[PDB]
Amino acid sequence: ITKVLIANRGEIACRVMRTAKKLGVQTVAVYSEADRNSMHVDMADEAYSIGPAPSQQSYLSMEKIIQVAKTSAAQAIHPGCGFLSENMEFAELCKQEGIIFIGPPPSAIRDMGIKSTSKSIMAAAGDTPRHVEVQVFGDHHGNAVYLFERDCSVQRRHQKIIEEAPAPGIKSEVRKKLGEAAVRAAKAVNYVGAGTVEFIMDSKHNFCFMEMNTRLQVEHPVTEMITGTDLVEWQLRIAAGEKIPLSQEEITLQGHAFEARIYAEDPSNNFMPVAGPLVHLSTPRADPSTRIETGVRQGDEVSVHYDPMIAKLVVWAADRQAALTKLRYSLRQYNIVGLHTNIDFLLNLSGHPEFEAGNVHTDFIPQHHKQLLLSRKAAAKESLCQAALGLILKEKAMTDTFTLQAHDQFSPFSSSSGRRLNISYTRNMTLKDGKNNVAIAVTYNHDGSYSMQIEDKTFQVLGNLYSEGDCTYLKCSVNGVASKAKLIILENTIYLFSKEGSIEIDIPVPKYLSSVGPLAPMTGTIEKVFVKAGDKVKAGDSLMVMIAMKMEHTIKSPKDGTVKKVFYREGAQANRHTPLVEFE
Amino acid sequence: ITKVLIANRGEIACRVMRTAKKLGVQTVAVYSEADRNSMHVDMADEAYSIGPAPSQQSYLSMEKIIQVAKTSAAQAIHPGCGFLSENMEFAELCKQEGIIFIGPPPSAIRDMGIKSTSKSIMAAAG
Repeated sequence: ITKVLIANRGEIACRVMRTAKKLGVQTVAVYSEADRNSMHVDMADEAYSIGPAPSQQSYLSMEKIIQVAKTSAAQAIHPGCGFLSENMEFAELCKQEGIIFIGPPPSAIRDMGIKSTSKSIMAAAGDTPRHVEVQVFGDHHGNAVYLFERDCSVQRRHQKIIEEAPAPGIKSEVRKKLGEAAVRAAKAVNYVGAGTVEFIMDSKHNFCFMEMNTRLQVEHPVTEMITGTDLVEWQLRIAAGEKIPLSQEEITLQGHAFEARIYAEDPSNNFMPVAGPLVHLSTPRADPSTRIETGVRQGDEVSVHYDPMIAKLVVWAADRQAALTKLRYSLRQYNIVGLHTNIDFLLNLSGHPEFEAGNVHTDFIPQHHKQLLLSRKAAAKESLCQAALGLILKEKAMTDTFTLQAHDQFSPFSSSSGRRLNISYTRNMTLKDGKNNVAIAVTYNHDGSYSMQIEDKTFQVLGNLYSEGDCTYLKCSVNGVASKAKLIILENTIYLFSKEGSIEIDIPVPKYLSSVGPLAPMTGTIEKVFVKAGDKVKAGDSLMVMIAMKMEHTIKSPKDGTVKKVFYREGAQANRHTPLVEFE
Repeated sequence: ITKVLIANRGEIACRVMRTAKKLGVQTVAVYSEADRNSMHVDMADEAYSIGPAPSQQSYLSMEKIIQVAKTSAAQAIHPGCGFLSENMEFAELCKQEGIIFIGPPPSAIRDMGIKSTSKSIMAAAG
C-alpha cells in the first residue's frame, strides 16, 4: 500500500494519517461540504469533496468513496469507524473493483451480523457486571495474537465516557485465559485484522462471550500505551500481505493507561449535545506519556451532522494510582472557551472515592449520579482579587499597544500607575459572582502594588502578565501567596484556569449598552390600525400606518409590553408629535 | 501524595518539583522575603512567604512550615537537605498533626544522632 484513502473524518482520520506519513504512505481523505476547513483536510496530501453536509450524502455513500479511490489511484481504503466500517457490501464492492479493503474479508463480516450465527460458530470452538474487551489481531497466513484486555464498564446512556487500558481487578491467569479464548473465537470465524472480542464478567471471574467487533476501533490508543505496539502500522502491513510482526510471546504489559473522552455537551440537562464555535482551545503539555488526539482546532465549530466529540486525552503511568493522578492533573489543563463541555464531569468521575478504590461496574455513574453533577460554588475573595487584577492588567495591555503606535513614545501618562498628586487613587469596580454582585475597592499604591478591599478584608495584590506561546497567563501574589492562572477574557466573562479548578467571573454590563410611546412623524391621516388593547407586540412591530402628504409611514415599536389604549381610530387625522398608542 | 510542600529553596526545590510535575503532583514552596523572585517560586504552583531573610526565621522554623502545609492542604512535606532534613522533632510533629513526612520515621532518626548508638546497632548486625 503506497497510497491509502481514508473514508472518515476528524480524530480517526488524523490518527491514521500520522502513521501513514511516518511510514511513507500517501494519504487521501474526503471532506464533504461540511469539513472543508477541518483538521484532516490539511493533514492529507489530497482530498476530494463529495456533497451535502449530512453523512448520508458524503461518508455513508458507497459509490462516491470508490470514485475518489479510483481517480486518486488509491491502492487501499481504510473505513475507520462509524461509517462504512461494518458495511459488508462495501468490502465486497472494493474486492470486485480491485481495491484493497483494510479490514476483515466480507466472509468474516457477513457471518457476524446475526448474533445467533456468531454465538454458534464460536461456541463450537470452545449484579455489578463489567465489560472487558480483549483484542485479537490476525493475518492472512493463519496467525493470530492477543493484546491485553481493557475495562470498558464506565458508561452513561450506553456511551463510553472513560476507559482503563490494562483491565484492573483480574489476575494474570485471567489475562492468559482471555487471550486464548479470544484467539479461538477469532479463528472460529476466520477473522483477519484488528478486532475486539467482548466478554462480560461477574465478581468471580466467570467470563462469558457476548459480542465481537470487526473493525479497528477508536479505543485502541489506550492499550498501545501499555503494550508498546502500533496497531495502525500492523493493520497496513497485513493488508499488504505481510505476517504479524510481533508474536504473542513478545507482547508486554507495563503500567496503566486511561482515556478520557471530551464531548461538546451540557451535562446539566442529562447530557444533550451542543454545537457551537470554540474560541479558545488549549491542550495539556506534550509528553511521551501524555498522548493528545484532537480533531478540532481553535476557530473551528462543532457541527450537528456528526459526532460531537472534541478530543481524547490518553495518559500512561507506572501504576494505576499514578495514572489517575496524571489523568486529572493533565485534564485540568485542557481549556475550552465558547461552549459547554463535560470536563467537570470527567474530573468528578475520576476523582471519586469509589472509583479510585476500584468499585467499577456498569452502573457506577447512575448509582452515584447525584455526586457527579455538582452545583456552582461561590468564588473566594482571593479569586475575585485575581479577576480584578487580570482586568486591570488587560486594560494596561490595551494602553501599551496604543502607545506602541503613538508618535509620543516613552512619555508619561502611558504607565497605568494611577498616580494622583499628593493623594491616592481608589477604583471602585463591581464583579458579578454567579448571581451576586461584589464591590471591590482597588487602591493604587506607589510601588505598583494594589490594595483590594472586598467587603471589609484588604488583600495586598501584586502581579503581571506573561506569555507562553499563544496563551496569556496571569502571575499573582496575594498576601504573600503566589499563584499562576491562565487569563482569558471573552466579551464579559473572565476565565481563570488554575490547577485547583476553573472560575468564571462576569463583568456587569451597564444599562446604556444593553437598552437597544411612539410618535407621529408628520400630520397625516391613518390608513390601517393594527393592534388593540389586550394585545402584545415585540420590538420591531407594525402598530399603525399613516399617510402624510402622500408618503406611507409605518410606525414601529422601540418599546415593548402590552398596549393599554389606541388613541386614534383608522381614518382620523393625527398631528405632528402626537401620541399614538400607550403602554401602561 | 497529590500535593507536596517542599520546605526548601534553590536547586533542590526545583529538582523535586520537576519530578512532581512529571508525575502529576502539585507543588507548594516557601520563599521568605529573600527568595521572592527566586527560581522555585515561579516553578511552584503556589508558594507562601514566611518572614525575615535569615534562615532561622524562614526555613528552620517548625511551626511556619506546618502552618503552610495546613493552609495549602498539602498531604506530604519534603524537607530536602540542610534545614529540617535531620530534625527529628519536626518528623514527630508532622506525624502528630497528620502530615506525611517524606523521609525516615522519627524512630530511625533519633537513634542516629549519637554516633556510638548507631555504631553498636550496626556492629551487632555484622
